[PDB]
Amino acid sequence: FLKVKNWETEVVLTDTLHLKSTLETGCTEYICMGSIMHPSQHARRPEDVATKDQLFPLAKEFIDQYYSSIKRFGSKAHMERLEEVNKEIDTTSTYQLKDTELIYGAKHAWRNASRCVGRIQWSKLQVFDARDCTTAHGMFNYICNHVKYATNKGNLRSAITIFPQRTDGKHDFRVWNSQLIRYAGYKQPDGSTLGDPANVQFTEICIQQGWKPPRGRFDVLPLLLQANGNDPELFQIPPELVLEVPIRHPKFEWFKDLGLKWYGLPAVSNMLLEIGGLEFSACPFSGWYMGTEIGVRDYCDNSRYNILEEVAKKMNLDMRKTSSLWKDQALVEINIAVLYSFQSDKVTIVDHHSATESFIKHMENEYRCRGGCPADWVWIVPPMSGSITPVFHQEMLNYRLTPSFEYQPDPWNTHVWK
Amino acid sequence: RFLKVKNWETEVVLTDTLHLKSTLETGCTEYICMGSIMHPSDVATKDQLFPLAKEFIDQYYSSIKRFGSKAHMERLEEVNKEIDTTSTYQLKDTELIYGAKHAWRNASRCVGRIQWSKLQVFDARDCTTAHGMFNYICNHVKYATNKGNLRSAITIFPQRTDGKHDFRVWNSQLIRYAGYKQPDGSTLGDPANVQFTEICIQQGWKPPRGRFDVLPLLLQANGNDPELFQIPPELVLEVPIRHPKFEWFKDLGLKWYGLPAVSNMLLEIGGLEFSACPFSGWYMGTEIGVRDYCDNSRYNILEEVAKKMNLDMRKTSSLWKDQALVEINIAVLYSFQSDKVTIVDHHSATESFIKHMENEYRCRGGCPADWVWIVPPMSGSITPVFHQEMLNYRLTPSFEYQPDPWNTHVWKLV
Ligand code: HEM
Ligand code: HEM
Ligand SMILES: CNCc1cncc(-c2cc(C)cc(N)n2)c1
Ligand SMILES: CNCc1cncc(-c2cc(C)cc(N)n2)c1
Ligand SMILES: C[C@H](O)[C@H](O)[C@H]1CNc2nc(N)[nH]c(=O)c2N1
Ligand SMILES: C[C@H](O)[C@H](O)[C@H]1CNc2nc(N)[nH]c(=O)c2N1
Ligand SMILES: [Zn+2]
Repeated sequence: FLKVKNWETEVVLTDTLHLKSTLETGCTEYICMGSIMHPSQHARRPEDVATKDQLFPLAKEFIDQYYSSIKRFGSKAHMERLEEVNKEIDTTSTYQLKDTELIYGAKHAWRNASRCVGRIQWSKLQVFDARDCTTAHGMFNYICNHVKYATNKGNLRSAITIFPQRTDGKHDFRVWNSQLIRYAGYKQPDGSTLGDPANVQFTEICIQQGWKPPRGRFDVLPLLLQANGNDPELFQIPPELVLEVPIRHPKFEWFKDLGLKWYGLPAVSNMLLEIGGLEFSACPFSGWYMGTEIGVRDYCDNSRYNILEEVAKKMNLDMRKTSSLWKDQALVEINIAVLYSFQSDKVTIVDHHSATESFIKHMENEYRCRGGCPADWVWIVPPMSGSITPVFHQEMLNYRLTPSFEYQPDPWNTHVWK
Repeated sequence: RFLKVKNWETEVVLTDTLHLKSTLETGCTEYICMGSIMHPSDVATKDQLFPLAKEFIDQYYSSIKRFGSKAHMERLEEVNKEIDTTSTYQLKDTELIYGAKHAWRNASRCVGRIQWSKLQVFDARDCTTAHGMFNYICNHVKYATNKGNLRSAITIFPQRTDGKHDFRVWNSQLIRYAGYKQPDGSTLGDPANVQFTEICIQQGWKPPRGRFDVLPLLLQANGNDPELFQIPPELVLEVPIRHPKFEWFKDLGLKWYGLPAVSNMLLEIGGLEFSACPFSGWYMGTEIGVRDYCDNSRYNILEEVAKKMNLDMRKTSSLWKDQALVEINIAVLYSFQSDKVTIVDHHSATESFIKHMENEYRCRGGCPADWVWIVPPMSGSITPVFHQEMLNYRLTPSFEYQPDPWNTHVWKLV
C-alpha cells in the first residue's frame, strides 16, 4: 500500500493495484532506473515457442483476469475457456484469443501503458482484428483501412490493428516503420541531413529496397511490411489517406514561409502487444497528437528537424548567448503555431495543459475504481513548461501490468533475408 | 557488474560501477519505481556507528591515496576508541571538509555539482548558543554573497548527540520571504512560508506585512527553544526584477534575493548527523522564474504578467502561460546579470552538468543523478539532461531531509 501525493493540491492517493505487477521495473531498493529508456529485459516467456508449462500459466492468468473483469470468475464459460486454451496449447503450442478477449487485451494494454498521457480515452479504442492476414499486401489493406478510419477527415479516432501473433519467431508479422506515417531522412553529400534524421537508416533501407525518394524535407515514407516472416515489401500509402497540416502562426505571417508541415495521425507501429503470453509483433495503434510531440520533440530536438535556429532568426532574437532564452522563446512560438494550425484545419490535437489536466483526472478515476494507475513521470511530464502543468507536481508510481505494449528489436537487426 | 546509461541525443554510452558502493535505499523495489516520489522509503547505537565510521574513514583515506597506511590504521583505532568510550566520535577538520564536499558531490538532485570541489566549509562545531549560530550564519552569508560574486559555502554546526540537543536552523532557507494569509483568503508574500512566518510572529517577530519581507532567522542550539535574529539588511543582497524589452515589467514590483541557502537538511558523514548545516550556491534562473514566481502555490504571477503582455488568456492552447513563463525567466536572468549577481541559466547549467556527469563516470565510475530533479521545470527537452539516461542511488556522505523542527521540538519556556 503506497501513497502518492500531489504537491499542488495535497491530494493523496493510495495505490494497491501495484500488487498485481508482473515484470521487473529495472529498479532495486539500491538503484532507481526510472530515466532508463529500456531498463528491463524481463519478458514473460522465452524468446520463441514456449513449452506448455511456460505458456499456459500466462494464458490462465489472462483468461482469469478477463473473466474476473466481467464478473464471471469460475463460471462455466471461464472453466471451459481454460480447458479450451489447455487443449490448444497441447495441440498447437499456442492458443487463439476470442474476439472479446482480444479487445479487452488491447484496451488494457493501453490502459496499462504507464508512459501514455492519453489514457483517459483507453476504453474508447477501435480494435481491428487482422489475425486472418497472410501477406504484406493484406497488411497494407488493413493498414490503409486503419489510417482512413482513424483519420476520419481530421476528427481522429483511436484505433489498433492486430496482425497474427508470433508463432515460432521466424514467421513474425512486422511493420518495419516505427510509425505508419513518418518523413524520410536523407544523408547529404556535404554531411548535413535532409528531412527527419531519425529515419535516415529506415529511409536508406527503403531506398535500397527500390523506393524512389523524392528527396525533400517532408517525404512520407512508404510502408515496409513483413508478413509471416518473409522479406518485407514496399507500399506507398495513398496520399489522400495521409492527412497533413501546413504549419502557420496566428501572428507571425512569415512562419508559413518556413515551409513546415506535419502529419495528423500519430500511429506507432514498432511495438509488441503482449496478451496472455501471446506476442502480437505487428499491432499498429494510433490516437491523436499532443502538440508538444510535434512542436517540441519532432521539430526542436537537435537530432530531429532542429528548427529552433531557423525560427529564432526570423524572430530577430539575440542568439549569441543561452541566457537570452532565445531557444525557449522560439520553442513557445513553434508550439503556438502547431496547435493553431491543427485547430485551424480541424485536425484533432490536444495542448499539453489540457492533456496533463485530463491525465490527473484519469489518475483520480483509476485510483478510485482500480486502486492505482501505473505512471512514468519521466514520460508523462511534457518536454516544455513542465512545472506549469499539473503532472509535474503529481507523484506517480511506475509498475508493469499485463496486458502491455512492449518494445522490440528493429526487424532489420534480426531478419535473415531471402 | 556494470550498468550502462545512454544519451539518446549524442548516443554517448557511459558505464556505471559506482552504484555498487551504495547501501542506502532509493525507495524503489524490483517491481515498483518510486522515482517521482519526493520523500520515499532515535540515534545510532555503538554497534550501528562502528561500520558507518569505518566505511567513511576507509573512503577518506582511499581518496587521499593513504588506504592501509599507518595514519589510516591509527585513525580507525582512534575512531573506534571514541565510539567505544563516548558512543560517538569527532571528525578531523580534513574529514569534515571532505565529507561536506562529498555530500554535495553525492547529491543526486543537484544540477550544480560540477562545482562540488570548490566548497568553502565553515566549521561551526564549537558553537554552543543561538547567538553563536547567528554570528556563524552572518559570516557565511557575507562570505558567500561576496558583493554578488557568489561563492559556495557550508557552515556545519555541532553534530547530533542524543537527539535531544539538536542544533537546527528552523528556516528552510537562510534568506526567504515571509508569507501572510489574509482574512479574505488571499496570501501576501510567499505562500510557501506562511506556516514558518506564523511561528516567527508567535515567537515575537514584528512583521512588516509586505510582499518581500526577509524572514528572521529562527535558530536552535543544543536542543533549546529557538531564538529570533534579524539578518543585517546590508548582508541580504537582492535583485529588483526588470525586463530587457518590457519597460512595464519593473512595475510588477518583483525582486528576489541573490543567495540560495538551504538550511533545513541534515548532513550525514560517517554515521554522524549534522542537523544544522546551511549551505549555499548560486541560483539557476528557473528556480526563481519558474518555480518561485510561477508555481500556483507560490507567487503565482503568470496571470499578471500575461495580462500586461496582452495575451489571449481565454484558452490554454494559446500557450499564454508558456509565453509569459519565458519572459519572466528572461527578466530574472537579465536582472541578475545586470546587477552582476551570479546566476546560471538552465541551458548553461544542464550543459555543465552533462560535462560533470561524464567526468564523474570517467574518474569515479559514475554520478548518481535524479532525472526528475535534474531536468529543469521549463523547456525540458531542449536541455541536454532531458536526453541523458541517469542512475539514481544513494552514496554517503549525504544531505538528507529531516522533519521540520516545529513538528518534533518539545518546548521549554513557561
Ligand atoms: C488518444 C490520444 C492519445 C494521446 C494524446 C497520447 C499521448 C501520448 C504521448 C504524448 C506519448 C509519448 C510519446 C513520445 O514521447 O514519444 C504516448 C506514449 C504512448 N502511448 Fe499514448 N496517446 C494517445 C493514444 C494512445 C493509444 C490509442 C495507444 C494504444 C492503444 C497508446 C499507447 C501508448 C504507448 C504504449 C506509449 C508509450 C510507448 C512509446 O510510444 O514509446 N496511446 N502517448
Ligand atoms: C553552486 C551552484 C549551485 C547550483 C547552480 C545548484 C543547483 C541546484 C538546483 C537548481 C537544485 C534544485 C532545487 C529545487 O528545485 O528545489 C539543487 C538542489 C540541491 N543542491 Fe545544488 N546547486 C548549487 C550548489 C549547491 C551546494 C553548494 C550544495 C551543498 C553543499 C548543493 C546541494 C544541493 C542539494 C542537497 C540539493 C537537493 C536538496 C533539495 O534542495 O531538495 N547545491 N541544486
Ligand atoms: C517512442 N515514442 C513513439 C511515439 C512517437 N511519436 C508519437 C507517439 C504517439 C503515439 C500515439 C498512439 C499517440 C500520440 N499522441 N503519440 C509515439
Ligand atoms: C527543496 N529544494 C530547496 C531549494 C530551494 N531553492 C533553492 C535551492 C538551491 C540551493 C542551492 C544550494 C543552490 C541552488 N541553485 N538552489 C534549494
Ligand atoms: C533519457 C530519458 O529517459 C529520455 O530522454 C526520455 C525522457 N522523457 C521522455 N518523455 C517522453 N514523453 N518521450 C520521450 O521520448 C522521452 N525521452
Ligand atoms: C512530484 C514530483 O516528484 C515533484 O513535483 C518534483 C518534480 N521535480 C522537481 N525537480 C526539482 N528540481 N525541484 C522540485 O521541487 C521538483 N519537484
Ligand atoms: Zn525507480
